Amino acid sequence: ASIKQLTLYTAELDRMLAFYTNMLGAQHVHEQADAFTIQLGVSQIQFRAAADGTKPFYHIAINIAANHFQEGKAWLSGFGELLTENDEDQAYFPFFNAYSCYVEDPSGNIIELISRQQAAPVLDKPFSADQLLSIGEINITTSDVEQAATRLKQAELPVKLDQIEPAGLNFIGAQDLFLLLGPPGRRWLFSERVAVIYPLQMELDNGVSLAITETGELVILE
Ligand SMILES: [Mn+2]
Repeated sequence: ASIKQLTLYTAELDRMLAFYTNMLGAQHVHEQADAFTIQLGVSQIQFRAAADGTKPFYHIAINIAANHFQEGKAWLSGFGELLTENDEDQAYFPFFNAYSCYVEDPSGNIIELISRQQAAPVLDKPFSADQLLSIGEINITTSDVEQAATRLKQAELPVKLDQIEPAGLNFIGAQDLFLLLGPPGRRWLFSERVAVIYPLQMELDNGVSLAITETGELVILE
């Protein structure tokens, strides 16, 4: 499956709108009162105003073509200093056979471009914002990992309950989309920030809709 719509919160609505408009172009953004949406290929993200006293952020990876990694990395570096880990400004993940690069947006969201070497198409054309393919990862940071995994299995997602680690990160998915299911607490790779529970809502290709409440419970909406 793929993510049709992801709803996230932000305490920096105005700066976020300016950042994404400059990055993707007005044609890929739609401003509303107290919220705006951005189009990322077949996926859309709607950023809504956060509650005062909160500064939500998330880890979002965006799929790009198998052959577009260096162009993607160059393009991303135009919007912010590339984040680094172990002093390197990119990573290779053998589990996903993918190359990744990162930048922070105005809210501190960890924005990753992930180029899956065998699980993404080869696009014989120049890379551009119009070549972002879909959302490839989103963190599902929950107060109950076991309960959450059990419910995602119903949402029809591939889940091997016997391998679910309640105190760690769990890669739930296949092909080009993986939900990063885990508890709050640990520092995210490439970031100074640690995983913390913030609300979000997600609508999948299969008509399944879910939400993470402000206390971290994963709930199937439809
Ligand atoms: Mn990632």
